[PDB]
Amino acid sequence: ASCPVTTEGDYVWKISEFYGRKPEGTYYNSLGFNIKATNGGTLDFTCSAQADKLEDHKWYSCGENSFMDFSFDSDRSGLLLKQKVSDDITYVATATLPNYCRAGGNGPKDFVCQGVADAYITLVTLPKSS
Amino acid sequence: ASCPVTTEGDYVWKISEFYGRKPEGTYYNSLGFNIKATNGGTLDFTCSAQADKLEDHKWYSCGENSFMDFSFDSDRSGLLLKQKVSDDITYVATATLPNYCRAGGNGPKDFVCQGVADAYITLVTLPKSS
Amino acid sequence: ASCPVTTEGDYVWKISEFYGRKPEGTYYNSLGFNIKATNGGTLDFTCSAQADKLEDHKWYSCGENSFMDFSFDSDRSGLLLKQKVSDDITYVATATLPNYCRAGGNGPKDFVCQGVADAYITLVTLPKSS
Amino acid sequence: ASCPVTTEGDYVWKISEFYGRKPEGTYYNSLGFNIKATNGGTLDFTCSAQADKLEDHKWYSCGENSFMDFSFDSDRSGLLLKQKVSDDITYVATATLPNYCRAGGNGPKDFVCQGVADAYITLVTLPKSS
Ligand SMILES: NCCCCCCCC(=O)O
Ligand SMILES: NCCCCCCCC(=O)O
Ligand SMILES: NCCCCCCCC(=O)O
Ligand SMILES: NCCCCCCCC(=O)O
Ligand SMILES: Nc1nc(N)c(N)c(O)n1
Ligand SMILES: Nc1nc(N)c(N)c(O)n1
Ligand SMILES: Nc1nc(N)c(N)c(O)n1
Ligand SMILES: Nc1nc(N)c(N)c(O)n1
Ligand SMILES: Nc1nc(N)c(N)c(O)n1
Ligand SMILES: Nc1nc(N)c(N)c(O)n1
Ligand SMILES: Nc1nc(N)c(N)c(O)n1
Ligand SMILES: Nc1nc(N)c(N)c(O)n1
Repeated sequence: ASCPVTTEGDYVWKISEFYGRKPEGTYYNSLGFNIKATNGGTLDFTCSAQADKLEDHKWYSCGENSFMDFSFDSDRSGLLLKQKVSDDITYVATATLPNYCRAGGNGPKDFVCQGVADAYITLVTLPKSS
Repeated sequence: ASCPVTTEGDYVWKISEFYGRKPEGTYYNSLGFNIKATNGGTLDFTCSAQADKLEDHKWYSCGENSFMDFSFDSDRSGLLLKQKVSDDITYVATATLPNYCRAGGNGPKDFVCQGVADAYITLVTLPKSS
Repeated sequence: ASCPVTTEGDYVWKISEFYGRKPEGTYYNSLGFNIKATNGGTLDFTCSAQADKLEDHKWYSCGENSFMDFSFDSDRSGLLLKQKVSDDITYVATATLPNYCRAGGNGPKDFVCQGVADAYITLVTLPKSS
Repeated sequence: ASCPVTTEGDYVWKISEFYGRKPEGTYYNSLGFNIKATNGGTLDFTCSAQADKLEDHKWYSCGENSFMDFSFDSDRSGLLLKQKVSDDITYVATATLPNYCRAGGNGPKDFVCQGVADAYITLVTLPKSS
C-alpha cells in the first residue's frame, strides 16, 4: 500500500518461506526459499541447496533442472539471483530475507532459521558486458 | 542447413533424448525428454512424468517445480508444451518426437521407446482469449 | 544417559529437523523431517510431503522412490512410520515430534513450525495379521 | 523355471529398465535402472546418476536420499551395489545388465542404450573386515 516496495510486475517475484539450518551455529548446511511470480504467471518453485558446508558468494543451482542460480551472503541475509535468458541477456536481482534462528535440538550448537517476512525482488539486465 | 526446420531463436527450443516405457505395449507408464534453449541461454532441463497409466491429451507438470506443462498424443508421437508467462500471455508449442520401440525384457509385452532424432519447437502466443 | 529413551539400536532411528507450514494456521501444506540410523549404518534421508491440504491419518510416501511411508496426527504431533520388508513382515513405529510454530510472514494466518527436539523411534513387527 | 538364476528371495532383487546415454559414444553422461524387491516387500525405486562424464569403478549414490550406492564397469556392463546396514554389516551384490545401444540423434556420436533383459542380484555380507 504505502510500503516502499513494489509487489507486482512482470519482472517482480515474491520470495517467501526462507529456511536454513546451521548445524554448528555458523555456516549453513541447508538453505532454501520459495519464488513466485506476481504477474499472474504460473511460476512457483523452490530454490534450495545442501552441502556439508554451504559457501557465501558462490552460485548454486536452484534445483537439478533449474534455469535459475542463486548466491547468499549470510552476514547480511542477502540473496542474489541470476537468470541467463540468452547469449547477451542476463538478469540479476537482490534482496534481504529477514529471518529468525532458534535452537533446533539436534546438537548443542544446532540452529534452524526461518523467514519472518516476505521479500520482493526486481530482475534487471546486466550490461553486456561488465 | 537446407532442412525445413528453424534450429535457433529466442522462442525456439531443442527437444532430445525422448524416452518412454509401455509396460504392456499400449499406454506409457513413463515418458520424458530433454528441453534446451537454442539462443545461448542457460535453460536445459528434463520434462517427465510417471503414473500407473499416463493419459493422452492431459497436462502434466514437467517436474515438481516446473514452470512448464506438457501433454502427449501417443497416436502421433505429438508433444504439446505450455508456458503461462503472465495473466494474459501463454505460449504453446508443438512437435513430433520420432522414436523407436523395442522389447524391454521386463514382461512379455514390455516395450521401451527412445528418440531417434531431435525436434525443434517454436513457442507462440495463444490469443487472449480462445 | 539417564533419559527414559533408547537412542541406539539396529531398529532405532533418530528423527530430527521437523518442519511444517500451515498456510492458514490449521492444516499443513508442507511437512517433513530427517530420519537417520543410529547403528552406524548409512541411512540418512528426508521424509516429506506437500499438497494443497495434507490430511491426518493418511499414508504418504517419504519421497518418490521411498521404501518408507508415514502418517501424521497433527492434533498430537504424532508420527507413524511403516516399512514393509516382505510379504509377511511389516514394521511400524511411532513418536511425538515436539515443535514450535510462529508467524511465517506470507499471509495473515501463515505459520511455520520447526522441531525443538530430536525424537527416537523403535521399529516393531506388526503381527501377521491384524 | 529351468533358468540358472534365482529370481526370488529376501536378499534377491530384480534389476530392470536399464538406460544410459553416451553423448560421444564412449563414456556415459547418464545411467540408471530400476531395483525391485522380489519377496513381496515394498521396495521399488530408481537408481541413477548424471555428470558431464560418469566414471567407471566409482561409487555413486542411487539418489539424493538413498541408502544404496552403486558402481558400474562399462567395459562388461557390470553393476555393483552396496548397502551398509550397520557399523559391522555391509552387503554387496553384482550383475551384468545386458543392453543395446543405438544412435540417439543428438549429435553424430550420440548413442542411447537400453536394457534388453532383467537381471537378478543377490546381496551378500562383506567379511568384517577386508
Ligand atoms: N511482455 C512479456 C513480459 C513478461 C516477461 C516476464 C519474464 C520474467 C523472467 O523470467 O524473467
Ligand atoms: N528480448 C528477450 C527475448 C528472450 C525471451 C526468451 C523467452 C523464452 C521463453 O521462456 O519462452
Ligand atoms: N543383523 C542385522 C540387523 C540389522 C537390521 C536393521 C534393519 C533396520 C530396518 O531397515 O528396519
Ligand atoms: N527376516 C527378515 C528378512 C528380510 C530382510 C531383507 C533385507 C533386504 C535388504 O535390505 O538388504
Ligand atoms: N519447504 C521446505 N522446508 C524445509 N525446511 C525443507 N528442508 C524442505 O526440504 N522444504
Ligand atoms: N532448505 C529447503 N527449503 C525449502 N523451502 C525447500 N523447499 C527445500 O527443498 N529445502
Ligand atoms: N519479452 C520477454 N523478455 C523476457 N526476458 C522473457 N523471459 C520473456 O518471456 N519475454
Ligand atoms: N522418463 C524420463 N525420461 C527422461 N529423459 C528423464 N530425465 C526422466 O527423469 N524420466
Ligand atoms: N517440508 C520439508 N522438510 C524437510 N526437512 C525436507 N527435506 C523437505 O524436502 N521438505
Ligand atoms: N525411467 C527413466 N528413463 C530414463 N532414460 C530417464 N532418463 C529417466 O530420468 N527415467
Ligand atoms: N538415467 C536414468 N534412468 C532411469 N531409469 C531413471 N529413473 C532416471 O531417473 N535416470
Ligand atoms: N534380519 C534382517 N537383516 C537385514 N539386513 C535387514 N535389512 C532386515 O530388515 N532384517
